[PDB]
Amino acid sequence: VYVPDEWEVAREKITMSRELGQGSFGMVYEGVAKGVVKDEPETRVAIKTVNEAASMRERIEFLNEASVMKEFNCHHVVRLLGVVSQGQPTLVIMELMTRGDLKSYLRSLRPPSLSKMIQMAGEIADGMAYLNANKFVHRDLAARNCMVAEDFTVKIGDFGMTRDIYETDYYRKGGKGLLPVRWMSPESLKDGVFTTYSDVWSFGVVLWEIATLAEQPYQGLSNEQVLRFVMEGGLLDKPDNCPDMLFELMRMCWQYNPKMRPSFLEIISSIKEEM
Ligand SMILES: CC1(C)C(=O)N(c2ccc(S(=O)(=O)C(F)(F)F)cc2)C(=O)N1Cc1ccnc2[nH]ccc12
Ligand code: NI
Ligand SMILES: [Zn+2]
Repeated sequence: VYVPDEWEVAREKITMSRELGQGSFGMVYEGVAKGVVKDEPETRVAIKTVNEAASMRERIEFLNEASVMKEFNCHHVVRLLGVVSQGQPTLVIMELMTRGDLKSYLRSLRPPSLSKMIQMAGEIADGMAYLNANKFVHRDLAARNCMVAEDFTVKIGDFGMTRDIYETDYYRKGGKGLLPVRWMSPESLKDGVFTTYSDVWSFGVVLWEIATLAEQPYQGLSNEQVLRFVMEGGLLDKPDNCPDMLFELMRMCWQYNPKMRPSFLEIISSIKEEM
């Protein structure tokens, strides 16, 4: 089961406003929470819900997925603030990222400086180095799962695979689970091997998204064509107008042998040696 703890928040302290989109287990909303941040009477929050229909099994899956976040203390990972495990619906509340997901934000820009692009890259790498140091492999790192604050700071999040807006980013390979095949490493595509090294592959696709303002990777290829192209050692082209430094960083992340890719710590160092 799930054992309630000091992260429990009384439900009456939480107010919902408009919806943010369909999560893995239910609708996600924007809202306000009383008594969750020190020196702060009201806090704007994201509220993740479980469908009333969902099984007690799936409720416990949702809670135990949020319990991973209790261990986190990184300002580049979206922060847990509370859990509502008592009564229906089951909620978890987090810090609200007012500008939404990075894919949406990049689409909205449709000429960033190397400076702004490398700053975002470094913010993402900060949160991914932290997660990978805490034995967390994200498996769906992509601009659509990065989140943008009021101040334009980027943080790692996860909105799951079920939002209608990003239906084209997922393939039900063999009719089974949805897979983000255009962001997946060769070894993830071939053998279902997901590692810190496959997160670094996906990071290189996020850099390509930054540099294209979130074009579709491998536009023109079907999902089956992407599988073959990437597993046979094919790569995304250098984006139009791409700075040398950003494309070089992408190429490092796309080494076919996962042991040849930089770690996120090495990415942060090489971004700090430009600054
Ligand atoms: C769906 C929801 C609320 C959520 O649950 N998460 C989430 C955050 C962190 C993790 S985590 O395990 O720490 C990580 F990052 F994967 F390592 C998991 C899920 C989100 O990002 N979300 C979107 C979201 C959050 C805040 N403000 C927003 N504004 C617009 C969407 C939005
Ligand atoms: Ni920072
Ligand atoms: Zn399940």
